[PDB]
Parts: sequence; structure tokens; C-alpha cells
Amino acid sequence: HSDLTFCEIILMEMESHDAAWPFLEPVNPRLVSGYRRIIKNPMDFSTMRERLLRGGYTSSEEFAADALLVFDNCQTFNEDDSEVGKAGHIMRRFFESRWEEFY
Ligand SMILES: CC(=O)N1CCN(c2ccc(NC(=N)N)cc2)CC1
Ligand SMILES: [Mg+2]
Repeated sequence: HSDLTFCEIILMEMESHDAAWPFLEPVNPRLVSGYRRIIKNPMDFSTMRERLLRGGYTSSEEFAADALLVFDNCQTFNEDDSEVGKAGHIMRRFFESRWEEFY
């Protein structure tokens, strides 16, 4: 239990973060040329939200794996100096620092 309440806090905080806009909804491969081919396990904050609300996280580590998948994917598809990439670095650093001051 106590693991999952910290997941709620950090996901709520990532959901309302300024730099969260690229990650709130699943990427739409129809709009994003080449995303289907490059990103084999897409992940986003609303899917983590859907899974967290339904209970589908056994431990905080599974939650963290999805979080890190958001930022691993962001770095695979977007150049570091791109507008989405810059947002993603800000979000990844945010997650990592928040996660470490809980564990
Ligand atoms: C999460 C991720 O990797 N995404 C890449 C594709 N997305 C995107 C949005 C806006 C621009 N820029 C523009 N002028 N339309 C480029 C790409 C957003 C999600
Ligand atoms: Mg990693």
C-alpha cells in the first residue's frame, strides 16, 4: 500500500508539471511520421494513470519502469535539442529527483 501512495503523488506531480505536455496522452502514430516503427513499447502518463487507478501496479518498481519508459522513448525518438526532447529531459530529471527523495 504505502508504495502506491507515493506513486500517486509523483504521477499527480508529473501530470501537472509545466513540461508534461508531450507525455499526457499516447503519441498518435498517424500524426507522427516514423513513431510506430521506432518506438516498440509506447508509454505515457494517462496510460500509467489508467493502470494505477485500476490497480495494475504490483510494486513501485513496476511504476518506475513505465515512468522510465516514457523518458527512454522520448530520448529514442526526439533529438536532445528538440522542443519535445528538452521537455523530456526536464521531466526525466524531475522524476529521478522526486523518486530518490522517496527511496
Ligand atoms: C512523446 C513523443 O515522443 N512525441 C513526439 C511527437 N510529438 C510532436 C509534437 C509537436 C511537434 N512539433 C510541431 N511543430 N508539430 C513535433 C512532435 C509529441 C510526442
Ligand atoms: Mg534507464
